[PDB]
Amino acid sequence: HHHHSSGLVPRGSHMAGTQAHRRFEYKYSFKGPHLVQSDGTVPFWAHAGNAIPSADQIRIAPSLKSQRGSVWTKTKAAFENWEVEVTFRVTGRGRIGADGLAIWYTENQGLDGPVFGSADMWNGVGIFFDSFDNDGKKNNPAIVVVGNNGQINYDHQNDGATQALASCQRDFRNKPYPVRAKITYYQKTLTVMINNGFTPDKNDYEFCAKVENMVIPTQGHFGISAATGGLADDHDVLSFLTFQLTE
Ligand SMILES: [Ca+2]
Ligand SMILES: [Ca+2]
Repeated sequence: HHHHSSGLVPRGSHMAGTQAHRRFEYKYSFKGPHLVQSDGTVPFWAHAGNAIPSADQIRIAPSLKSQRGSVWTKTKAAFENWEVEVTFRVTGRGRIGADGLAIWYTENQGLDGPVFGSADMWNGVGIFFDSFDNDGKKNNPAIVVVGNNGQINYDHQNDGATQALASCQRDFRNKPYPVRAKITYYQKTLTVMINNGFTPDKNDYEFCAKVENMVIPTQGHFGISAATGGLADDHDVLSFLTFQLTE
């Protein structure tokens, strides 16, 4: 509650459609155009690995083999209820690609590791956009919600199927328009909605998965990461927009 004050008039203008229940969290957000500052950094966010930010997007992991990249908020958020809207592209030659992209709310920053570019044994929630079918069950690309409390090693080989709280099968690769994921944590419920990028309409969201009465840490960083394997897609994020929800 209470409108954001630590912002310039150009940035106010820049984020106009976002400011105009829902309170825009400027300090936990990024977008183009001019996504990046004259010194190459994304204001309020740190990047690591192979991630390279530019004016229009952050290429988290480019289409080389065995790449890892991530981007994380510099500080933790402390929101009872929240909603992130993440806009991205996963592009590659051919109908099959690897490995995928992850959106995180975790207690620490997962700068580097083996889990879509970020740290294993995390404390909080990952939403995994897993493009490659490691278990051969012919059910990728898939979106899987994986909670963790610092104890679990992510089961890469089964596509996290044995550890997933919820999941849906959606092809988010090679789409005419950017793909969008909206992730909502509200009154103990985690919801994933996907805009699959067939349409110019940015609000054409379809239900994907839900976890009722989920627990997550009271404070955490938001993050996004990706990785490639033998096959390699470009994984690009165009914007990450955070909102704090009340009542
Ligand atoms: Ca996989
Ligand atoms: Ca699979």
